Amino acid sequence: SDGWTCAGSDFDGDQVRGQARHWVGQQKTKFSEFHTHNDVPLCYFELGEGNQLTQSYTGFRAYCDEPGDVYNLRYLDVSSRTWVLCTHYDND
Repeated sequence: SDGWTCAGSDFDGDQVRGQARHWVGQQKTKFSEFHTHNDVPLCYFELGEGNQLTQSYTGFRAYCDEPGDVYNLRYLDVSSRTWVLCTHYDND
């Protein structure tokens, strides 16, 4: 499987994608300012810990392309006011 490292926090790939399925299906994602490297628009949702679903800011955001595939994750760096890319990893 796979996941993301956001500053000190680990996000599990399956848990993230489970949250994504919910918000895409409910049609409650938000248009994002970011696009993919291929110029595809992204939408985001607020990323909860584990399987938690929330519409409240958590410090972490997941970004999907239309069909609803998770493209990447970012975390808010409060010092810089920037949404910094989380590091994606794949396990063996």
